[PDB]
Amino acid sequence: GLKIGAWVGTQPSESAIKSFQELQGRKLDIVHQFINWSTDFSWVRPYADAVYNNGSILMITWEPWEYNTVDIKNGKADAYITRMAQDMKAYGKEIWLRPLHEANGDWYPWAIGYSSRVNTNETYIAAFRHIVDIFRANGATNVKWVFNVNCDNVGNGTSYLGHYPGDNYVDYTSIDGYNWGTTQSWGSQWQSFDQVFSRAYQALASINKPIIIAEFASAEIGGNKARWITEAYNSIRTSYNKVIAAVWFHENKETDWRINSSPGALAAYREAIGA
Ligand SMILES: CO[C@@H]1O[C@H](CO)[C@@H](O[C@@H]2O[C@H](CO)[C@@H](S)[C@H](O)[C@H]2O)[C@H](O)[C@H]1O
Ligand SMILES: OC[C@H]1O[C@@H](O[C@H]2[C@H](O)[C@@H](O)[C@H](O)O[C@@H]2CO)[C@H](O)[C@@H](O)[C@@H]1O
Repeated sequence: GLKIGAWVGTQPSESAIKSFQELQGRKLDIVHQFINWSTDFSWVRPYADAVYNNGSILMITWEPWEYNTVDIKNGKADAYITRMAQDMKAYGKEIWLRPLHEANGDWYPWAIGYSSRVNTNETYIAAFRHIVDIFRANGATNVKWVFNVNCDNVGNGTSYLGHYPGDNYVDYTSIDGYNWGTTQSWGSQWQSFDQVFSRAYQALASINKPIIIAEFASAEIGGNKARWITEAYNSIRTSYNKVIAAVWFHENKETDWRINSSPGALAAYREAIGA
C-alpha cells in the first residue's frame, strides 16, 4: 500500500503537517524534513514530536554543507555524529535518515560530481559507512538508512551505483527527480514521470532494498501538470513495483512545485494519492 509523504514547504510544525493533510485530503504517512550538519537533535525534536504525534514516519535529509566526504571519512565530524546518534537513540522512535543525498549530481559539496573534485566513490562510501558505524556503536538501531540517487547523473564521475555503500549499510534506496517543464534556461523540457525516473529505478531495482521516491514534483509550464500527476501515481503503482513510498516536494521555489500550483493540479493530486 503506497505510502504518501511530503516536504510540506516549511519545517513540519504541527500546524504545517495538519494544513498539508487538509490540503491533500488525506493523512501523510511520511513527513520529510531537511537539516544540516550544524543542527543539533534538540532543534529537530519539536518537529519530530509533531510528526510522531500525527502518526507519521519522519524522514530527515541530513545535508553536510559543513563537511565534505574526506573530512567525514577521516573522522573530523565524529563528535557531532556521535552526539546525533546518542540523541536519536534516546528519542527511540523510528527515523528514516538520508545523509549525503543526490551525490551523483554536481550541486552539493559532498557530491561526486561537485567541481572541487574532493569526493570520489571511495571517499563517499567510506563516509557513509563511517556514519552508520557510529550510529550502530551508540545503539541507534531505530535509525533506518536511506541511500539516494538523483534521477540523472550530472557532473564528472557520477553514476547510480558507483557510490553505493552496500546492503549492510542501507535499509532503503531512493530517487529524487523533477519535471522542470520549460522553466529552466539550460533548456529544460517537459518529461513524464517515466522519462524522469525509469533509468534510475532500473539501476536501483538491482538492489534488494525497497525504494522511496524521496522527492518529486512537476512544474505547471510546458505541459499539463494535472495529467502528469495522474499518470505519475498510475505509473508508480503499475510499473514501479519496488517503490513503497512517494514523497512530494511541496514548495514554491525554483518554480511552483506545490500540489496547489493550480486548482487542476490540486484536484488531480487529491484523487491520485487515493486511500
Ligand atoms: C531540494 O533541495 C533542497 O530543498 C530543501 C527545502 O527547501 C532545503 O531545505 C533546507 O535545509 C536546511 C538544512 O540544510 C534547513 S536549515 C532549511 O530549513 C530547509 O529549508 C535544502 O537545503 C535543499 O538542498
Ligand atoms: O533533481 C533535483 C536537483 O536538480 C538539479 O538540476 C538538475 C536535474 O536534477 C537534472 O535532472 C538535470 O538533467 O540537470 C539539472 C542540472 O542542474 C538542481 O540543480 C538541484 O538544485 C536540485 O536539487
